Amino acid sequence: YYHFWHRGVTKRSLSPHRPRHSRLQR
Repeated sequence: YYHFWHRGVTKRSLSPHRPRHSRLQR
């Protein structure tokens, strides 16, 4: 998969977001 470059990496791009659900998203 190539989309993992931006998608699978979105984890670090989203980190700095609503820490509310971030616990279930991480």
